[PDB]
Amino acid sequence: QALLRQHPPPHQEFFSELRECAKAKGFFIDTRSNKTLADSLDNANDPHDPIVNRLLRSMATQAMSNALYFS
RNA sequence: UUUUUUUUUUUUUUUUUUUUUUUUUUCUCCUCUUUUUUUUUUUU
Repeated sequence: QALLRQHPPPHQEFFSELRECAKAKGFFIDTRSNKTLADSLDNANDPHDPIVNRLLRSMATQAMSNALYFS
């Protein structure tokens, strides 16, 4: 008896096009664990432009799952 | 030195009654365009 709030893990297909655009300028990423997701993200810092990180994490933010309650 | 007579304003009053807003038409009718639909997160 309580009410908790989950974010069940994602699946590859919202990452697929992400990788596509990731596979266009340089960066290699992989999708196996939120640890290595966040690590292989936060390093990639394109030198001569600022938008890249925002934009990439924003397509990343178009990927994932939902947060809903359950007993 | 000029007398006498020729009516006038219809009579009547001491009759019963048990309903009810309105009211009566007008036909079938091509909604144009990046999408699957995004989604955690924190500050109200």
